[PDB]
Amino acid sequence: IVGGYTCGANTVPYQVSLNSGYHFCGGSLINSQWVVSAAHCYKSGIQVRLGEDNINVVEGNEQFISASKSIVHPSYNSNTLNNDIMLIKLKSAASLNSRVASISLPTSCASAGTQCLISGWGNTKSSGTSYPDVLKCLKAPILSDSSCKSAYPGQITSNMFCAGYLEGGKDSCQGDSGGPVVCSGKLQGIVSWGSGCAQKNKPGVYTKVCNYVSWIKQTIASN
Ligand SMILES: [Ca+2]
Repeated sequence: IVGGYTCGANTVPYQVSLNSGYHFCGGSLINSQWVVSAAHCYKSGIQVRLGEDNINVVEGNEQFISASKSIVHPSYNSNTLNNDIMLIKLKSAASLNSRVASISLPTSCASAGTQCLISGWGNTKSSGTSYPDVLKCLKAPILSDSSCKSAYPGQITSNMFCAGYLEGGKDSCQGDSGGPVVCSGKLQGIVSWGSGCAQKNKPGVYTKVCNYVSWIKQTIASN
Protein backbone atom coordinates (compact mmCIF):
# COMPACT_ATOMS: atom_id res chain seq x y z
CA ILE A 1 0.00 0.00 0.00
CA VAL A 2 1.25 3.46 -1.01
CA GLY A 3 0.00 6.55 0.87
CA GLY A 4 -1.81 4.54 3.51
CA TYR A 5 -1.53 4.15 7.24
CA THR A 6 -0.54 1.54 9.80
CA CYS A 7 -3.83 -0.28 10.40
CA GLY A 8 -3.04 -1.29 13.94
CA ALA A 9 -2.70 -4.83 15.26
CA ASN A 10 -5.53 -7.22 14.45
CA THR A 11 -7.85 -4.35 13.36
CA VAL A 12 -8.48 -6.24 10.10
CA PRO A 13 -9.18 -9.73 11.46
CA TYR A 14 -10.19 -11.17 8.03
CA GLN A 15 -6.87 -10.30 6.36
CA VAL A 16 -4.71 -13.33 5.48
CA SER A 17 -1.09 -13.74 4.44
CA LEU A 18 -0.31 -16.35 1.79
CA ASN A 19 3.15 -17.80 2.48
CA SER A 20 5.40 -20.10 0.45
CA GLY A 21 8.49 -19.70 2.59
CA TYR A 22 7.85 -15.96 2.30
CA HIS A 23 4.87 -13.60 1.96
CA PHE A 24 3.70 -13.35 -1.65
CA CYS A 25 -0.01 -12.44 -1.60
CA GLY A 26 -2.94 -11.40 0.55
CA GLY A 27 -6.33 -13.04 1.04
CA SER A 28 -9.69 -12.94 2.83
CA LEU A 29 -11.14 -15.44 5.29
CA ILE A 30 -14.75 -16.09 4.27
CA ASN A 31 -15.44 -18.91 6.75
CA SER A 32 -13.45 -21.15 9.10
CA GLN A 33 -12.38 -23.40 6.18
CA TRP A 34 -12.18 -21.10 3.12
CA VAL A 35 -10.05 -18.18 1.87
CA VAL A 36 -10.58 -16.04 -1.24
CA SER A 37 -7.66 -14.53 -3.17
CA ALA A 38 -6.63 -13.73 -6.75
CA ALA A 39 -6.07 -16.42 -9.36
CA HIS A 40 -2.77 -14.83 -10.37
CA CYS A 41 -1.61 -15.64 -6.85
CA TYR A 42 -1.74 -19.35 -7.67
CA LYS A 43 1.23 -21.41 -6.51
CA SER A 44 1.75 -24.87 -5.14
CA GLY A 45 2.78 -25.23 -1.49
CA ILE A 46 0.63 -22.53 0.08
CA GLN A 47 0.46 -21.92 3.79
CA VAL A 48 -2.26 -19.57 5.04
CA ARG A 49 -1.25 -17.25 7.90
CA LEU A 50 -4.08 -15.78 9.98
CA GLY A 51 -4.16 -13.21 12.80
CA GLU A 52 -0.99 -11.54 11.58
CA ASP A 53 0.28 -8.06 12.03
CA ASN A 54 4.05 -8.27 11.89
CA ILE A 55 4.79 -11.01 9.40
CA ASN A 56 8.41 -11.14 10.56
CA VAL A 57 7.82 -11.83 14.26
CA VAL A 58 5.79 -14.49 16.11
CA GLU A 59 3.62 -12.27 18.23
CA GLY A 60 1.15 -14.78 19.71
CA ASN A 61 -2.21 -14.38 17.97
CA GLU A 62 -1.21 -16.28 14.79
CA GLN A 63 -2.58 -19.42 13.14
CA PHE A 64 -0.50 -21.09 10.42
CA ILE A 65 -2.55 -23.61 8.38
CA SER A 66 -1.67 -25.35 5.13
CA ALA A 67 -3.89 -25.37 2.07
CA SER A 68 -5.57 -28.66 1.21
CA LYS A 69 -6.85 -27.52 -2.17
CA SER A 70 -6.89 -24.61 -4.54
CA ILE A 71 -9.53 -23.80 -7.13
CA VAL A 72 -8.90 -21.14 -9.75
CA HIS A 73 -12.00 -19.77 -11.51
CA PRO A 74 -13.05 -21.84 -14.57
CA SER A 75 -12.76 -18.81 -16.87
CA TYR A 76 -9.58 -17.19 -15.54
CA ASN A 77 -7.56 -15.56 -18.34
CA SER A 78 -3.97 -14.91 -17.25
CA ASN A 79 -3.40 -12.63 -20.22
CA THR A 80 -6.24 -10.23 -19.47
CA LEU A 81 -6.67 -10.97 -15.77
CA ASN A 82 -10.38 -11.37 -16.43
CA ASN A 83 -11.99 -13.49 -13.66
CA ASP A 84 -9.06 -13.03 -11.27
CA ILE A 85 -10.36 -15.05 -8.33
CA MET A 86 -9.37 -18.26 -6.52
CA LEU A 87 -10.63 -20.31 -3.56
CA ILE A 88 -8.29 -21.88 -1.00
CA LYS A 89 -9.48 -24.58 1.40
CA LEU A 90 -7.63 -24.96 4.72
CA LYS A 91 -6.38 -28.39 5.84
CA SER A 92 -7.97 -27.73 9.20
CA ALA A 93 -10.61 -25.29 10.42
CA ALA A 94 -9.43 -21.97 11.78
CA SER A 95 -10.43 -20.88 15.26
CA LEU A 96 -12.42 -17.70 15.07
CA ASN A 97 -11.71 -15.13 17.74
CA SER A 98 -11.09 -11.45 18.28
CA ARG A 99 -8.05 -11.47 15.97
CA VAL A 100 -9.35 -13.93 13.37
CA ALA A 101 -12.77 -13.26 11.88
CA SER A 102 -14.47 -13.90 8.57
CA ILE A 103 -15.74 -11.26 6.13
CA SER A 104 -19.26 -11.39 4.67
CA LEU A 105 -19.95 -11.88 0.97
CA PRO A 106 -21.95 -9.13 -0.79
CA THR A 107 -25.71 -9.34 -1.32
CA SER A 108 -25.48 -6.70 -4.02
CA CYS A 109 -22.79 -4.69 -5.83
CA ALA A 110 -21.51 -1.38 -4.51
CA SER A 111 -22.01 1.90 -6.39
CA ALA A 112 -19.40 4.48 -7.35
CA GLY A 113 -18.45 6.88 -4.59
CA THR A 114 -18.69 4.17 -1.95
CA GLN A 115 -15.89 4.35 0.62
CA CYS A 116 -13.86 1.14 0.96
CA LEU A 117 -11.00 -0.26 3.05
CA ILE A 118 -8.03 -1.82 1.21
CA SER A 119 -5.27 -3.54 3.17
CA GLY A 120 -1.97 -5.39 2.74
CA TRP A 121 1.77 -5.90 3.27
CA GLY A 122 2.77 -4.65 -0.19
CA ASN A 123 5.37 -2.09 -1.36
CA THR A 124 4.83 1.38 0.07
CA LYS A 125 6.70 3.52 -2.45
CA SER A 126 5.44 4.54 -5.92
CA SER A 127 9.00 4.84 -7.04
CA GLY A 128 11.36 2.25 -5.63
CA THR A 129 11.14 -0.62 -3.17
CA SER A 130 10.10 -0.61 0.48
CA TYR A 131 8.25 -3.54 2.05
CA PRO A 132 6.65 -3.08 5.49
CA ASP A 133 6.63 -5.72 8.18
CA VAL A 134 3.23 -4.57 9.51
CA LEU A 135 -0.26 -4.31 7.98
CA LYS A 136 -0.98 -1.18 5.94
CA CYS A 137 -4.48 0.26 5.31
CA LEU A 138 -6.09 2.62 2.79
CA LYS A 139 -9.47 4.34 2.60
CA ALA A 140 -10.44 4.64 -1.07
CA PRO A 141 -13.65 5.29 -3.07
CA ILE A 142 -14.99 3.16 -5.90
CA LEU A 143 -14.53 5.19 -9.07
CA SER A 144 -16.99 5.52 -11.89
CA ASP A 145 -17.25 3.18 -14.82
CA SER A 146 -16.13 5.84 -17.28
CA SER A 147 -13.11 6.96 -15.30
CA CYS A 148 -11.91 3.39 -14.95
CA LYS A 149 -12.25 2.54 -18.64
CA SER A 150 -10.77 5.81 -19.84
CA ALA A 151 -7.62 5.03 -17.92
CA TYR A 152 -7.49 1.54 -19.41
CA PRO A 153 -9.11 1.57 -22.87
CA GLY A 154 -10.22 -1.86 -24.05
CA GLN A 155 -8.96 -3.59 -20.90
CA ILE A 156 -11.82 -3.35 -18.39
CA THR A 157 -14.56 -6.00 -18.16
CA SER A 158 -17.83 -6.33 -16.23
CA ASN A 159 -15.88 -8.37 -13.68
CA MET A 160 -13.59 -5.49 -12.73
CA PHE A 161 -13.78 -2.14 -10.98
CA CYS A 162 -11.42 0.72 -10.20
CA ALA A 163 -10.88 2.30 -6.82
CA GLY A 164 -8.53 4.97 -5.54
CA TYR A 165 -7.50 8.49 -6.52
CA LEU A 166 -7.16 9.93 -10.02
CA GLU A 167 -4.61 12.40 -8.63
CA GLY A 168 -2.38 9.49 -7.62
CA GLY A 169 -0.37 9.16 -4.41
CA LYS A 170 -2.67 6.55 -2.86
CA ASP A 171 -2.98 2.96 -4.18
CA SER A 172 -2.38 -0.75 -3.79
CA CYS A 173 0.89 -2.16 -4.99
CA GLN A 174 3.08 -5.23 -5.53
CA GLY A 175 2.45 -7.62 -2.64
CA ASP A 176 -1.11 -6.43 -1.95
CA SER A 177 -2.50 -8.73 -4.67
CA GLY A 178 -5.31 -11.05 -3.64
CA GLY A 179 -6.10 -8.90 -0.60
CA PRO A 180 -9.49 -7.51 0.50
CA VAL A 181 -11.49 -4.47 -0.51
CA VAL A 182 -14.27 -4.10 2.07
CA CYS A 183 -17.10 -1.62 1.55
CA SER A 184 -20.13 -1.18 3.83
CA GLY A 185 -19.30 -4.33 5.77
CA LYS A 186 -18.98 -6.62 2.73
CA LEU A 187 -16.13 -8.02 0.63
CA GLN A 188 -16.63 -6.13 -2.62
CA GLY A 189 -13.19 -6.47 -4.14
CA ILE A 190 -9.91 -8.34 -4.63
CA VAL A 191 -6.58 -6.59 -5.32
CA SER A 192 -5.95 -7.47 -8.94
CA TRP A 193 -3.83 -5.19 -11.14
CA GLY A 194 -2.93 -1.68 -12.29
CA SER A 195 -0.38 0.41 -14.18
CA GLY A 196 2.35 0.74 -11.59
CA CYS A 197 1.40 2.14 -8.18
CA ALA A 198 -0.03 5.47 -6.98
CA GLN A 199 0.53 7.05 -10.37
CA LYS A 200 -1.62 9.85 -11.74
CA ASN A 201 -4.59 8.68 -13.89
CA LYS A 202 -3.79 5.03 -13.22
CA PRO A 203 -6.00 3.73 -10.36
CA GLY A 204 -5.93 0.21 -8.98
CA VAL A 205 -8.06 -2.48 -10.63
CA TYR A 206 -10.03 -4.94 -8.50
CA THR A 207 -11.97 -8.16 -9.05
CA LYS A 208 -15.68 -7.45 -8.65
CA VAL A 209 -16.70 -10.12 -6.09
CA CYS A 210 -20.45 -9.46 -6.41
CA ASN A 211 -20.41 -11.23 -9.80
CA TYR A 212 -19.00 -14.38 -8.21
CA VAL A 213 -21.10 -15.06 -5.11
CA SER A 214 -23.06 -17.87 -6.76
CA TRP A 215 -19.90 -19.59 -7.94
CA ILE A 216 -18.29 -19.20 -4.50
CA LYS A 217 -21.27 -20.71 -2.67
CA GLN A 218 -21.78 -23.67 -4.98
CA THR A 219 -18.06 -24.37 -5.09
CA ILE A 220 -17.53 -24.22 -1.33
CA ALA A 221 -20.58 -26.41 -0.81
CA SER A 222 -19.25 -29.07 -3.12
CA ASN A 223 -15.64 -29.14 -1.98
CA1 LIG B 1 3.42 -12.19 13.35
